[PDB]
Amino acid sequence: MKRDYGGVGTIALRASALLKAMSQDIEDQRKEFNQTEYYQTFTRNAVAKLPKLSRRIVDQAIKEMEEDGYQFNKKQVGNVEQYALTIQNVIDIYAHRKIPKYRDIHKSPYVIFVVNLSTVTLAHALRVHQDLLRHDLRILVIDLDPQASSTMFLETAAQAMLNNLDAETLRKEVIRPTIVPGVDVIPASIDDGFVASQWRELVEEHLPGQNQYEILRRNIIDRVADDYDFIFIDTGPHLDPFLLNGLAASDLLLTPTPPAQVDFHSTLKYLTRLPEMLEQLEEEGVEPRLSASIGFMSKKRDHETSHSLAREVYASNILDSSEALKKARTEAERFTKAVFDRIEFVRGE
Amino acid sequence: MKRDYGGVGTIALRASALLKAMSQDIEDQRKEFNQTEYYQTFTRNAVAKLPKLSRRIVDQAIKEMEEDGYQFNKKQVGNVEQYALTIQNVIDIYAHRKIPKYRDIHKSPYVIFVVNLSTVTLAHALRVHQDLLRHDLRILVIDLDPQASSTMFLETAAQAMLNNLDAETLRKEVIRPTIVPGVDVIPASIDDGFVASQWRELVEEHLPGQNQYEILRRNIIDRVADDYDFIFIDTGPHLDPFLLNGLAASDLLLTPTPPAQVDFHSTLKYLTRLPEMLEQLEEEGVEPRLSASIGFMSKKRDHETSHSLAREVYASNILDSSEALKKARTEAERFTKAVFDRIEFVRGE
Ligand SMILES: [Mg+2]
Ligand SMILES: [Mg+2]
Repeated sequence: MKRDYGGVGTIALRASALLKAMSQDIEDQRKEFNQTEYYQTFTRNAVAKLPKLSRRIVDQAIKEMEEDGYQFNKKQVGNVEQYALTIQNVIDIYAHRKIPKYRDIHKSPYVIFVVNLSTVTLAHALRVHQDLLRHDLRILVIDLDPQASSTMFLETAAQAMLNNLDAETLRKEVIRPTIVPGVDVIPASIDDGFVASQWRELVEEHLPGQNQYEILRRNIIDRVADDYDFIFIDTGPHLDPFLLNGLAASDLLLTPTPPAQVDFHSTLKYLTRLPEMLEQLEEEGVEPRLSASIGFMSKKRDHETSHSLAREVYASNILDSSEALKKARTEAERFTKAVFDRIEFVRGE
Repeated sequence: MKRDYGGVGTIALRASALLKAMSQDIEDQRKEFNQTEYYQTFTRNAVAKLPKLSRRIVDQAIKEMEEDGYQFNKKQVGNVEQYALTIQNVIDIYAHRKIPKYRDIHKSPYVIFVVNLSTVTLAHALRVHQDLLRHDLRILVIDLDPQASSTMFLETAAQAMLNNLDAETLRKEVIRPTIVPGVDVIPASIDDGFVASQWRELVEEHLPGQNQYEILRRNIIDRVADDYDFIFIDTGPHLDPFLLNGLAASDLLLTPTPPAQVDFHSTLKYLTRLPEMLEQLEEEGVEPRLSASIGFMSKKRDHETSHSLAREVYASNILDSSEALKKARTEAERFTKAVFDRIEFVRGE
């Protein structure tokens, strides 16, 4: 309440009022998802081209499945009904053919910490990758950064951590569905800034006797453990309690390294500070779950020079990646399967 | 200390070691300052074209000044020594002509809070603006964000706030000089993240009896008060103690509003949250100094639509701005003098 500071309130009132001007913008979000174009159609020959399958596996499965009930997807082109198999169609075929799902080879939840200085987009990528469907992946993305991941949609992760909810509530009330059926998101908000700020205090008041850095693991990860193969944690750079919760609940650090000689140094400085961050956990008497790290490149002088530099710092934990649709989409795909293979590499080995 | 988490330490050690690969990059910073090109040369006719001056004012001052000692700057082109007046030359002329400096009309330190979601660049702009030299501005930029402003150079602001230093130490040890002689910077670091995190705690231990939100004002602003006309505060979005210190020590909120319909909403959400932030100060028993706000545009569908929207929310506190050198440089200049005029407008009125 004073004069023009009593006017910041004025701009605020008008800002929230124009935020209602937003329904006109929600339809713009679909303009961004229309570019994703994901309702891939699969011709029986393509499916037969997939891993562990063949023109004869597809046909036997299709016939067999068709017979006990199952109804595959079809399109009516011209006057003929061609088969257009969906991701679930292909996924069920692998199940009919009895190929083991990822959840049949690996004990529940592998947690990944993504270094922010894109994530849901990676999660979507891993789920719908041709040579990866056989795994039937279940991925959840936890948003502990007051901004981006919540973009993919039709109670924040911070709130849920404090509300101390049970698996049934998390499953049916907090965890929200993304545009891709296999990937789920627990959203973030600006308002998480206030929680991140008064964390320990709020912890002591609502979660008595619980360690302030085991709360991500305790109240979410562990309660949704049998539900997801991969769990990606998205946080800001700046934050520390929320950033520390991610470092204590994750198994693998995933560090994306920018080509710009400008950003390459930011990342380098960031990475140079993680040890001190782990020590704060150690001081609280909590063991970090970290057991593996991976770093890659993206995106002319800088790029070409940065890639050869990352090898120096990441050593054996470095990867590759990026005319536009044909070429790039492909380059991207190759990256995804690269990331998956590395996780598999560092995991059950 | 465990296994591959005991390997994050490994990457860190190698990262800091490649950060020494940096002297090779410091010379790259000048590649960015060589584009600024600031050692403007002034021909006597140009100077005569400036405000409150004329071919006869310049000549009388030059002659007069030259006579009692003063030595103006000159260049040796071909075989003739033309006059190339510097910013100080023009500044001293106005002083000889007895035109009042900004520090002669306004009581010391007007503090500005810049909303981050560029600052030093604005400070440099205001200082060296042709029609603004007559003011002989003294500007300081406080960095309370773990990143950007420190870019312009040849003890962080966070540390100085805790060290509780006196004006002589701040003047001669913490405040560093920018590339432009009139603008000074108090740098930030990644390490401010740890301080921002354990603020109240650290405050209570090192600054007993001092209010945790009056520390920016108390330990820096007030001790450098007679030294600067404008003081810009640069902070992150995320931070809260450091962000609250800025809101309690500033007179004017300067909000730059992005054209992208994507970012325009981020800003809108941000602005919609300032009131709650002021209340936290109110709760600590501290009165915010905020007394004026200003918002502008920058940078095709979004832009053209956003500008007409900003008028709706900012009302009377909105401004204008942005082939490339001629046209743009000009457009930029016009913006700067626009910003100055608005500050003057909201100030002594
Ligand atoms: Mg423990
Ligand atoms: Mg007070």
